[PDB]
Parts: sequence; C-alpha cells; structure tokens
Amino acid sequence: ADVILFPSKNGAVTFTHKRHSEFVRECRSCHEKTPGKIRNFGKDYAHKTCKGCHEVRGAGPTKCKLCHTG
Ligand code: HEM
Ligand code: HEM
Ligand code: HEM
Repeated sequence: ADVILFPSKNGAVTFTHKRHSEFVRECRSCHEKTPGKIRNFGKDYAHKTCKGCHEVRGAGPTKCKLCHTG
C-alpha cells in the first residue's frame, strides 16, 4: 500500500511508502531482491534502516516520538 501503518508498543508508525520512492531511488535500499513483505521487519530492522537513512541524509525523523506518532 502507498501508506503503511505499523502498530508498535512504543506508538504506531505511519509510513509513507509510495512517497518515499520520490526520495529513494531503489526499492532494494529497503527490500530484499524481490520487493514485498520483509520477513525480519521489526525494531532492529527499522531502527537500522528507517532511522539510519534519516540520520545520514539529515532529513526524516530521528527523534523517537517524531516517528512513533501513534
Ligand atoms: C519501487 C520500489 C518498491 C517496490 C516495488 C516496493 C514494493 C513493496 C511491496 C509489494 C510491499 C508489500 C505490500 C504488502 O504487504 O502487501 C512493500 C512493503 C514495504 N516496503 Fe516497499 N517497495 C518499494 C520501495 C520501498 C522503499 C524505498 C522502502 C524504504 C524507504 C520500502 C519499504 C517497505 C516496507 C518497510 C514495507 C513493509 C514490509 C513489511 O511490513 O513486512 N519500499 N513494498
Ligand atoms: C520503514 C522505515 C521508514 C520509516 C518508518 C520512515 C518514516 C518517515 C517519516 C515519518 C517521514 C516524515 C515525512 C513523511 O512521513 O512522508 C520520513 C521522511 C523521510 N524519509 Fe523516511 N522512513 C523510513 C525509511 C526511510 C529510508 C530507508 C530512507 C532513505 C534510504 C528514508 C528517507 C527519508 C527522507 C529523505 C525523508 C524526508 C522527506 C521530506 O523531505 O519530506 N526514509 N520518513
Ligand atoms: C531512540 C528513539 C526510539 C525509541 C526509544 C524507539 C523504540 C522502539 C521500540 C521499543 C520498538 C519495539 C516496540 C514493540 O515491541 O512493538 C520500536 C519499533 C520500531 N520503531 Fe522505534 N524507536 C525509536 C525511534 C524510531 C524512529 C526514529 C523510527 C522511524 C524513523 C522508528 C520506527 C520503528 C518501527 C517501524 C518499529 C517496528 C514496528 C513493527 O514491529 O512493525 N523508531 N521502536
């Protein structure tokens, strides 16, 4: 889906999946060879990938509550 909701014990995360493709050139930057559900998706994968990219690019939320907005 273009907008994906991630339930979380630390607050739901609203992910603009489609919008992110306007900023991220490759599906592979977040996906395995085949784009689709990510088997090991969770805290570790998310904090490394989601937070990590935001940190390196200086755009996107890195503060807990700015991502865990639910
Ligand atoms: C045009 C390239 C992309 C394609 C073809 C693609 C395709 C998909 C598909 C088919 C799904 C599964 C939807 C479902 O659950 O039915 C999905 C989920 C997802 N995609 Fe993408 N995606 C692309 C780019 C991105 C990018 C750039 C990111 C990271 C910024 C990303 C992150 C994710 C995440 C986190 C999920 C949820 C996985 C899960 O809940 O297991 N995608 N994507
Ligand atoms: C599932 C993991 C991710 C989550 C939960 C996430 C969440 C967010 C959120 C909450 C925003 C605020 C703007 C919006 O919602 O559209 C955002 C912005 C952004 N994200 Fe992510 N993101 C993820 C992965 C990534 C990745 C992997 C990259 C880089 C490869 C990335 C690059 C960006 C950039 C550049 C922005 C700023 C866009 C703007 O200027 O409006 N994000 N992201
Ligand atoms: C240091 C600040 C942060 C703290 C304390 C925090 C804490 C947590 C915790 C405790 C979990 C697991 C909750 C559970 O078991 O359901 C989690 C999962 C996650 N976090 Fe964070 N987080 C932080 C920052 C971020 C940021 C900045 C993002 C988005 C850019 C983010 C995205 C996520 C996502 C998508 C998950 C996985 C959700 C799922 O299981 O589907 N977190 N976080």
